[PDB]
Amino acid sequence: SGFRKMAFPSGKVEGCMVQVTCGTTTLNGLWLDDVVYCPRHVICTSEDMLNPNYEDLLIRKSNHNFLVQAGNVQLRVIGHSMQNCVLKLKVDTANPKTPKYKFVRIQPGQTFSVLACYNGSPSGVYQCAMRPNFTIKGSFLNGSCGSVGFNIDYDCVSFCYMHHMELPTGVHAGTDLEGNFYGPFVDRQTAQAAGTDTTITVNVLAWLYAAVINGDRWFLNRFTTTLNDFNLVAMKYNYEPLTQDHVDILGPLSAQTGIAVLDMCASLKELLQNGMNGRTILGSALLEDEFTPFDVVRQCSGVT
Amino acid sequence: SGFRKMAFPSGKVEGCMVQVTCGTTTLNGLWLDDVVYCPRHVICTSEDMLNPNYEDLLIRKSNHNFLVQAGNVQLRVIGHSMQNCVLKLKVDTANPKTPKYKFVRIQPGQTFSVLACYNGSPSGVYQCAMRPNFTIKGSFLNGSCGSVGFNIDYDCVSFCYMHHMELPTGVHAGTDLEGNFYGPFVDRQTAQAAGTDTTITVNVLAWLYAAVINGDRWFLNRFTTTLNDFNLVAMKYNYEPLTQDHVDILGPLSAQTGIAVLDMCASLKELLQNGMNGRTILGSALLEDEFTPFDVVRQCSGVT
Ligand SMILES: c1cnc(N2CC[C@]3(CCOC3)C2)cn1
Ligand SMILES: c1cnc(N2CC[C@]3(CCOC3)C2)cn1
Repeated sequence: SGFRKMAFPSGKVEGCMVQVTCGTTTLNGLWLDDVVYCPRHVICTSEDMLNPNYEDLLIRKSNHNFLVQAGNVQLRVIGHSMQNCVLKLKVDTANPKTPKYKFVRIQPGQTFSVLACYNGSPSGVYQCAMRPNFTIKGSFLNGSCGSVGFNIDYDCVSFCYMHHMELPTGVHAGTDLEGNFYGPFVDRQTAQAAGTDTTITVNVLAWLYAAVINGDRWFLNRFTTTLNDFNLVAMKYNYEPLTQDHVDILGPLSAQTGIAVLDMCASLKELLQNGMNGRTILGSALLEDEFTPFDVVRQCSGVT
Repeated sequence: SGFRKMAFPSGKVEGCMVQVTCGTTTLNGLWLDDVVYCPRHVICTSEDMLNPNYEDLLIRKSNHNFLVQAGNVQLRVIGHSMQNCVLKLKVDTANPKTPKYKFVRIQPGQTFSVLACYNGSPSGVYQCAMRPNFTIKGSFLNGSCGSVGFNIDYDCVSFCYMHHMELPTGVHAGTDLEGNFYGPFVDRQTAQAAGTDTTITVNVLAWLYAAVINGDRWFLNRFTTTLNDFNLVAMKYNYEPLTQDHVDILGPLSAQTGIAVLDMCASLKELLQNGMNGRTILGSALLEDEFTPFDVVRQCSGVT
C-alpha cells in the first residue's frame, strides 16, 4: 500500500549522459549508439540567444569545436548536423551502455521521468507531465539543458523530452528527440508566454482510483453525472474536457474498484465545487494530475 | 528555477538488487561485495509471521535453501548469518557493480531515496523521509521487502533503509542495513500502532526558503518571533520543536535569501494559524516537510 510520485529507475539513462561544450557554453548530451543529441543552442552565447540565426552560427562551427566528454574521457566528433532544434554529433565510438530505445513524441497529459543533469553528471530524477499548454514544471538550473525525459517499457527506454528553455514565468519548454518543440515555443530568449495550464482530468480521476485502492475513500459521494454535465463543471474549473476515450482508458481501474467512471466524475465534481475542507487525499491537499491511468495501474500492480 | 521532489539517480543501487527466495517466499536482496543483505523474514511463511522464532526457523535453513538470482544468473551461497533483523548471505562472487558505499542509520526528519523493487527488479524511485514516529510513507506491495533507501554523496551510496513491513494503517517500517528497526517496530504480524506523525518543522522552513528562491513569496509577512513563541504554536499544530541546532542548519538559506530564520518562523506561524486560504506554495496546498535544508541547498545549487 501507499502511493508515491515515482520516477522510472534512471540507470539506463545515466549510462547515456555526456557533457557537450561549444566555446564557453556547456550543457548535457544524450549518447545513443554513435550519436550525441544536444540542444542546438549549445552554439549560442547568451548574447546570441536574443535573436539567433542557427544555420549562420553553425557555419562557424567544425566537428572539433564540439567537445564531448563521457565521464572523464573525450569522445571524437566525426560529424555534426542540425535536426530541427537539436544537434546530432556523430562520434567514433558507439556508447557501450546504449539501452534498447525509441524516440516518442508524447501528448499533453502524458507523464515521464526527468534525469536532471549538469556537466553530463546526473543530479536527480523526478516525475513530470507534459502540461496541456505544452510546458513542463521541472527543476532546471543553468547547465541542465540537454537533460532528458523518458519512460521505460521493461528494458526499452522511450525518450520523449530534451530540456531547452525556461520561460520568464519559470516553467520549462523543450523538444522531442527529433528536435521539435512541444507547443509553440522557440529556442530564443524572447517574449514567450504559456497558455492556460488546465488540469489533466483523466489523470486526476486515475489518482482518485489510486486513493480508493489505497484506502483514502472519504470523498466518495452518493452521486453520478454524465460526461456533458461533468464537462460543464470541468470547463468552469479549467479542467480538460473528459472524452469517451478517457472513460475507456479508466475502464480497468473502474473494474478493479467497482466504481463506475461517471460515479468517480461525480465525486470529482463535488470536490471541485466543495473543495477539500482541509482534508487530504494520498497526502495531497489538491487534486493531483501527474499520474496517468497507466501509471496508477503500474504502481498499484508492481510492474518492473 | 522550479523545485521538485527529486530522488537520487538510482543506477548505482539498481546494480546491487537481487532476488532472494527461501521456500515459497521471494523478496529483494542488496548485493554488496560478496554479501547479499535481505530481511530475515524471507525464512517465514505468512503463518510464521504471526509469532516467528527466527533463531529456531533459521536452524532448518541451509546455504542451499537461499536462492539468490542476479538478473537471470544464480549466485552460489557459501554462508549465511543473521544480524538483528537482516540475513547476510555470503556468496562466492563479489558484485562487480558494487559502488562505494556506507551503512548509515539516519535520524527522524532525514530524507532518502527508495528504489522500489519486485523479484530483484527495479520498478521505480521516489523520495521518502524518516517520519518523527520512525515510520515512512512509502509505496510498497507484496514482494517489495528488501527494497532499500539511500543517499548519494558524489560517488558514495549511503544505504540507510531496508523495507520490512507494512503496519495495519498502511505506513511502512524497516531497518538500517545492520538490521536494527527504526523505531519500536518488530518483524512480526502483530498490533503495531505508529505514534504521532508530527511535521518536520526544520524541513518545512527549508522548503519555504526554496519557495522564496523560486519566486513563491506571497506568504512572507511583516512579523518575527522567538524560538519559544514559535514552539508554543508548533506544539499546538503537532510540529517538531525547533532547536537552535535547526536554526544553525538553516543559516546558509537565511544568508542566500536575506530572510532571518526567525522571520521565516513567523511566516510559518501565520500559515499554521491562517492556513493557505486556497493558495499554493511550490505547487503544494500543504506545507511540505520531506525536503531537508541540505536537499534545498543541493537542488537549488545543481550538485551532481
Ligand atoms: C558495460 C556497462 N554497461 C553495459 N550495458 C549494455 C546495455 C545496458 C543498458 C541497457 O542494459 C544494459 C548497459 C555494457 N557494458
Ligand atoms: C560492469 C558494470 N558496472 C561496473 N561498476 C563498477 C562500480 C560501478 C558502481 C559505481 O561506479 C561504477 C558500477 C563494473 N563492471
